Amino acid sequence: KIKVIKVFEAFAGIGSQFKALKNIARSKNWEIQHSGMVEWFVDAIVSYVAIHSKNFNPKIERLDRDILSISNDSKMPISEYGIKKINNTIKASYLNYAKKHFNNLFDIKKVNKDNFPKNIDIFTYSFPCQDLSVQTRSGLLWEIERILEEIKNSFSKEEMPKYLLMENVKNLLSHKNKKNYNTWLKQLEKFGYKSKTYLLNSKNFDNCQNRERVFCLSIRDDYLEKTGFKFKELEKVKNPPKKIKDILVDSSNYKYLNLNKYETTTFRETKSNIISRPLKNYTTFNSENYVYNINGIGPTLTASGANSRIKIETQQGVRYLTPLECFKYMQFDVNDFKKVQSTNLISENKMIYIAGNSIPVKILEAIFNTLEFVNN
DNA sequence: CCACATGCGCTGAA
DNA sequence: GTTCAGCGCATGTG
Ligand SMILES: C[S@@+](CC[C@H](N)C(=O)[O-])C[C@H]1O[C@@H](n2cnc3c(N)ncnc32)[C@H](O)[C@@H]1O
Ligand code: NA
Repeated sequence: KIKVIKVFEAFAGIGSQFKALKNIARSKNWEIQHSGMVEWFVDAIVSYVAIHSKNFNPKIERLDRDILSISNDSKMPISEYGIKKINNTIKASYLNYAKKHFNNLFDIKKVNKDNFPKNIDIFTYSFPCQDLSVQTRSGLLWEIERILEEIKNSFSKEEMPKYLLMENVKNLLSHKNKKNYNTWLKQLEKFGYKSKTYLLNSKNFDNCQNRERVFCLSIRDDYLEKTGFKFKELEKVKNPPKKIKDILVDSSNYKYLNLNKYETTTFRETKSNIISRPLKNYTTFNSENYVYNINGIGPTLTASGANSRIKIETQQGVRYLTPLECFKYMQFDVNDFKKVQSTNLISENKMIYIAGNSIPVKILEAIFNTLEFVNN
């Protein structure tokens, strides 16, 4: 009766998709398997392996000779020199493990019908809004489209991914992007998929974070007919509220910010349940100038900048949300954070960067809970 | 025009 | 090349 769910995570990061599936697997009678993944960012790969591996023992290794397209900052490729610096280190063993055990193909431009796994149950992905335009698609989405085009011609219909799931930022549905987004949906139709777009806020899925994200869930149209799957109305879901205080970790050795030079005001709560107050003459950057009340929800955690530096008011003073608390804020577990910390390879700021790039795990749990698979 | 809200950001000096 | 402190406006609603 157990159903093996083969998942392929494009732009996998630390694997919020895989985590959500593992979290619900027992309740669905599923066994989750790594079909493959695509992630080039060294710190994300290391962290993914730390979080998701079982019985991996890191050791000094030569980097596999075809691991050539990777990135230390997530944006730009590492040089020949930088590859040399990873070669013959413990870090190399993480990258080798991701390749061998998780079938990480690293770079989407290197994925094609000759290495894209057949019979995928769930394919996850994303793309920046620029990719909708010429510079017709471009960039990462063009590669995803190329891959779907390629496998459409070489695979049987039944070998194509059963479900696709895109995550993206809210601005995907802006005036400038919405029509071109709709043409991507038309293209998915041409590839044989029926889709539904959801705009979901983490705060409605048992989280203390305001975070609005766009999801496009697609089902292969013959599999829709076979299963009798119907899309659920997830935008109407409103679970009980959670407050920032519910995730905070007690410590006697936090660093508190000296805000004595800055004038401030009372807290005010907005319609989004964010409770905040401004610091006057602090910076000229509006999003940096707020302190958040722990009895409401907080702002969207970003990878960098002002919203990666979330100031909260506590009895003990004003401080930033810690890297551990940021993992919790994205609905990863304390043990996931400890595994990443224990690598001794990822800085505190890099741990927040990877958390800020992820997806709140319980949103994905709710989406994946709606999927239907046949007993055959 | 206004008030208000809100952000998986970006980058150049060291 | 890295790192992060310093820095503002795009894109809305009402
Ligand atoms: C917003 S994040 C995704 C985080 C992920 N959803 C998670 O569960 O943590 C986007 C990711 O795409 C990755 N990426 C960017 N360009 C890539 C490429 N050419 N190949 C593979 N991954 C890429 C980045 O390194 C980054 O980790
Ligand atoms: Na080396």
